[PDB]
Amino acid sequence: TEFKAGSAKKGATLFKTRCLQCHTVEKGGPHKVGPNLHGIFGRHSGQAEGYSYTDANIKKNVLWDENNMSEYLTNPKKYIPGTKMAYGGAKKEKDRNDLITYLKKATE
Amino acid sequence: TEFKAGSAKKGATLFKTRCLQCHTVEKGGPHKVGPNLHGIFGRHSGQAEGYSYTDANIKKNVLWDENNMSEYLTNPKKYIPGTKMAYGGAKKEKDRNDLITYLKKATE
Ligand code: HEC
Ligand code: HEC
Repeated sequence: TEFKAGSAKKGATLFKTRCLQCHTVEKGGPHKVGPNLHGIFGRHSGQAEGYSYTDANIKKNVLWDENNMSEYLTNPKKYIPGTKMAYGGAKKEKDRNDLITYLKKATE
Repeated sequence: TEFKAGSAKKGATLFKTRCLQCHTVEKGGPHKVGPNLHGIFGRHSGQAEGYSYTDANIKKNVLWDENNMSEYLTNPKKYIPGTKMAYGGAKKEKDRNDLITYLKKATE
């Protein structure tokens, strides 16, 4: 792609420290500040049911792939301006790889 | 995305007339001139097992999404130069939509 696989273990601790505060990755896990992410890849932005998204996320109609996900994670707000996800971004490529490796695997 | 849904019925006849000659979309369908495509989306180019791909397809490490698929279908050779898929391309956006709608659905 324009993405390479990292440590899913490493990625798993990146999440707790960075995503957990607003997210769940488990099938049957609840939405929180952020929506649960089970089954995110191959699915389009704004479709989890029971979640209240911004007009922003919906309209982007992002199709979430490992690659798409990397750019978003760099600067969500730049990528989807008007998004209410308050995360600054994963400046570091190695960080993101790890993370998407993590997601890739547990959102399944 | 940068892709919109079309007629899966229409798409199904585009395939027979344009893809069929070298492909199968069914789980348990055989590779032919081209590889069977069951489960193509979310999977990377060159991974069907038992298929002999060019050095080209492999190296691109394309992650196949509805979107990726559109660009490829326009001009495979431009997109993955050195690819041995002998198809000229689907110049027409509406044609491709239909097709990916079709694939989207039956490669599942
Ligand atoms: C709260 C402080 C958050 C943190 C930390 C992270 N995210 Fe988030 N995320 C949050 C919100 C409020 C939303 C909804 C956006 C909207 O505008 O409605 C999101 C959304 C996402 C998405 C898109 C959801 C979809 O389209 O289904 C993804 C892929 C996502 N969040 C992932 C994610 C990761 C991996 C995080 C840690 C790096 C992360 N977010 C942090 C809120 C919060
Ligand atoms: C024979 C004349 C073909 C026709 C008509 C179409 N395709 Fe094809 N396809 C063909 C070959 C020989 C290959 C392998 C490429 C290589 O370099 O090894 C392919 C490959 C594809 C792929 C990529 C396969 C993968 O990475 O798993 C896709 C997505 C694909 N073909 C789709 C496709 C469609 C939808 C077609 C009709 C428009 C089509 N191809 C025509 C051979 C032939």
